[PDB]
Amino acid sequence: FTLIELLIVVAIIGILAAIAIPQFAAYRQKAFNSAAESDLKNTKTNLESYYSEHQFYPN
Amino acid sequence: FTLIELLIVVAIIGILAAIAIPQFAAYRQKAFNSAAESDLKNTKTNLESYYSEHQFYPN
Repeated sequence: FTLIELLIVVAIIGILAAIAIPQFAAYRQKAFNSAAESDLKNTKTNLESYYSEHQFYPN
Repeated sequence: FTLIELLIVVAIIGILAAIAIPQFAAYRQKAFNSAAESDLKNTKTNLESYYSEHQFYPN
């Protein structure tokens, strides 16, 4: 209710809004690379599964 | 009730009415800038929220 208090509130809000958030692009790239890894491993397993019914890999 | 007293009253009124009030343009500009800051932060949060339902930012 005092013009000093509101100015201090504005200053503290400006201080708090400048917090450095963590990097997110690399964080998501981690998940993307893990997805690629899992896909490759599952593809290897599926290919070796196919090599059981017949005696040759695809093509 | 004396012409001297009324003149002194006028002098004191003139003295008191000349008080330098604080600057207000900058005071309001502080709130405007804080509003801009909060809007930007909320926009960042909303964009990262959108990036959850789908896998791309708007446009």
